[PDB]
Amino acid sequence: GLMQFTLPVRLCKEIELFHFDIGPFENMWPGIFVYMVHRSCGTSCFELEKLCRFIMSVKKNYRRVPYHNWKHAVTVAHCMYAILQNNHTLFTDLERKGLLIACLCHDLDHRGFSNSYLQKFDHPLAALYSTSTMEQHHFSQTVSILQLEGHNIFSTLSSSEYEQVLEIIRKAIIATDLALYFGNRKQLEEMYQTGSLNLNNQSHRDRVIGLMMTACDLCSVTKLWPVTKLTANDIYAEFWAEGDEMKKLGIQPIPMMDRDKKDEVPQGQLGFYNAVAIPCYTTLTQILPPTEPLLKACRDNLSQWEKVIRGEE
Ligand SMILES: CN(C)C(=O)c1cnn(C)c1C(=O)Nc1ccn2cc(-c3cccc(F)c3)nc2n1
Ligand SMILES: [Mg+2]
Ligand SMILES: [Zn+2]
Repeated sequence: GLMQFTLPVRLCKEIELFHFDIGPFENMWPGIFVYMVHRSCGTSCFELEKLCRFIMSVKKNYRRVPYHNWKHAVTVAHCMYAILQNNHTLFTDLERKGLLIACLCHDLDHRGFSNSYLQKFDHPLAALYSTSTMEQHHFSQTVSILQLEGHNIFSTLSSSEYEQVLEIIRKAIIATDLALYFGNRKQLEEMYQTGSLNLNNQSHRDRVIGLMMTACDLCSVTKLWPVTKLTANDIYAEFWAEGDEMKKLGIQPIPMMDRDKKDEVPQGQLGFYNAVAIPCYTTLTQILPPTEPLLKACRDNLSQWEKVIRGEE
């Protein structure tokens, strides 16, 4: 009740900024998350003991992979916290409850492999879930952990509020399938440009929450350049391991997954910023103007990748 989390001064100030890095002290990440829920949602949103038990079982269900790990979960949750805190009045009580949880859970039990690799390998998950294979798994793992004894952080919601928050979580997690982002952003672009975008329309809110999820999930590209550049190393460590696994199935991998083509990374990121990242943060800033610092940081990083290509670093 009277028990607040507090962070050291530098973290207390910098955690409010979009470009905050959660740091290398793994043991501080649970407290950072609880801090964010308490300011985002309230000290009454969750029972502390259940929330702490939930966080620790979520952590145990992330694997020791280079990029899709517990540090990514907490990093994606912080980007959502910064969006929510910069857009105080736009979101419901249930949305603030659901979205930080959705971000912490969004890659539960990730193995470091794409949906395509699972399908090419003929993994059992690819027979259970024919599209958004890993994302349906992540939602399945979230419900599993919510059903463990002492882990129902939503216990005080009515039946219909509980059903609504699990549906916010399910859609938010499915929306992190990047295959779905291209069409979602295009529809949001048309709706904003023709002035049909309506935040009282639930299917429009679902789209805007979806785009928030892509924006949070890709948030490596919105950090300060030394963070962006070092995170890219972990991202490619996974891509290249998947490429090795493609070659063991007798399949030439795409260039981004082939370690033999490491020298073209700079030109690859450049393509990714122009095709995905810039469009994403551009359309998010049109809908939610106070997210502009994500777009500005993305543009700063694109210019750094252009500098790498020119041999200026
Ligand atoms: C930074 N960030 C978030 C990510 O990179 C990120 C996070 N998840 N996903 C899925 C991505 C993603 O799609 N990134 C990409 C996309 C296309 N690419 C093409 C190349 C490439 C091409 C030729 C040679 C070469 F070496 C690399 N590199 C790429 N990286
Ligand atoms: Mg994912
Ligand atoms: Zn993710």
